[PDB]
Order: sequence, then structure tokens, then C-alpha cells
Amino acid sequence: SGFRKMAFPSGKVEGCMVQVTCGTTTLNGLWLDDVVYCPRHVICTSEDMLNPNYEDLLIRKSNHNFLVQAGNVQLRVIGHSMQNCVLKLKVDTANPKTPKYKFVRIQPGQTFSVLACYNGSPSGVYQCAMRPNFTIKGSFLNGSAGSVGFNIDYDCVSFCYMHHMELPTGVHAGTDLEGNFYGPFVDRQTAQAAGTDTTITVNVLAWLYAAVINGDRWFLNRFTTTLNDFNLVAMKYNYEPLTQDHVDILGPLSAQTGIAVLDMCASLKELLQNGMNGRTILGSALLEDEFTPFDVVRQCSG
Repeated sequence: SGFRKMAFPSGKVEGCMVQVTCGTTTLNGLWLDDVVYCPRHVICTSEDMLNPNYEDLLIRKSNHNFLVQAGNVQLRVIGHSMQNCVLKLKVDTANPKTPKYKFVRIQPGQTFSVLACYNGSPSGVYQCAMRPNFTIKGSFLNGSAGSVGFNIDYDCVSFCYMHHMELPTGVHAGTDLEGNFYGPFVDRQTAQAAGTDTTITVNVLAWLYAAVINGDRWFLNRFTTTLNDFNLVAMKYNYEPLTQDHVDILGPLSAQTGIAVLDMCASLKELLQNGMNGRTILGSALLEDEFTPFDVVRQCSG
């Protein structure tokens, strides 16, 4: 029993982490086969980040200007190109520790693990969600750019995030491993406010089911509700609409607990309207929305 925010084991990703320096900026790169992926603002000085012409800055750079280090060992760069907001550095040595891997672009509300790095060296791993406004609430310091987010199926690593930017409000923005940003953000130091965020309703419900499985049951009321009536109340508290697809995803958790999804919705309605009255659920005093139905199944019935 018990329930915690759990990341995937990072080992397979740790063996891919390298350090990339170009002139004076230093950050993290991802080494798969004979290519190193990193954020293109490795070629930016602090000055020209306010509005950079990436094409103009890159043309002045040689292969030899890219200093790529895998621990101690230097890696000779023999080619470079720019794909959207990432750089692909071809090296003459393929990473012997390359796992089986995919590149995927995830959906708002999905979760993944982050291996935060500095100077190519992993420092910690944590779990977070892609917010509905396409930010992530990470923990990042300066030089963390190039850290990646991922999921691990069985032996296969699905890379879904590379870190680029910190927004003035303290949330973070990045790309998939093809260099396309999530949401309307750019790797320019200008004004770019996040959209207003919302709560990931399907995740809150999954976390309520996890509570029941572990034995926190005090919030279960005796009522039921329609999907439309639930979505009217969820709208008012800034919750994402719940769809029949979300209801279908919650099915196994419903079967395991004996509680129909619309019944759990009625219980969550009451929590929304009345609050928690100073009680806790799975050790938390607020409604947690960064556990997907799959994270709940992985940790409870697994």
C-alpha cells in the first residue's frame, strides 16, 4: 500500500546525457547513436537572447566550435544542422549506451519524468505533467537547458520533452525532440505570458480512485450525477471538461473499486462546492491533478 509521486528509473537516460559548449554557453545534450540533440540557444550569448537571429548566429559556427563531452571523453563533431529549435550534432562515435527509444509528442494532461542535468551530469529525477496551457511546473536552475522528459514502456524510452526556457512567472517551456515548442512559446527572451491554466479533471478522478484503493474513503457521498451537470460545476471551478473518452479511460479503476465514474463525479462535485473542511486525501490537503489513470494503475494494482 501507500501512494507517492514516482518517476521512472532514469538509468537508461543517464547514459545518454552529454555536455555541449559553443563559445561560452554550456548546457546539456542527448546523445543517441551518432547524433547529439541540444537546444539551439547554446550558440547565444547572454546579450543576444533578447531577440536572436539563429540562422545568422549559426552560420558563423564550425563543427570544431562545438565542444561535446561525455564525462571526461571529448566527442569529435563532424556535422551540424538546425531542426526547428534544436541542434543535431553528428559525432564520429555512436553512444554505446543507446537504449531502444522513440520520439513522441505528448498531450496536455499527460505526465512524464524529468532528469535534470547540469554540465552533462544528472542531478535528480522528478515527475510532472504537461499543463493544459502547455507549461510545466518543474524545478530548474540556470544551465538545466537540454534536460529531457521521458516515459519508459518496457525497455523502450519515449522522449517527449527537452528543456529550453523559464518564463517570468517561474514556469517552464520546452520542445519535443524534433525541436517544436509545446504551446505558443519561443526561445526568445521577450514577453510571453502563459495562458490561464486549468485543473486536469480526469487526473483528479484517477487520484480519487487511488485514495479509495488505499483506504481514504471519507469523501464518498451517496449521490450520483449526469455528465452534463458535472461539467457545469467543473466549468465554474476552472476544471477541464470531462469527456466520454475520459470516462472510458477511467473504466478499469471503476471496475476495480465498484464505483461508477459518474458516482465519483458526484463526490468530486461536493468536494468542489464544500471544500475539504481541513481533512486530507492521500496525505494532501488539496486535489492533486498530476496522476493519470495509467499512473494510478501502475502503482496500485501493479
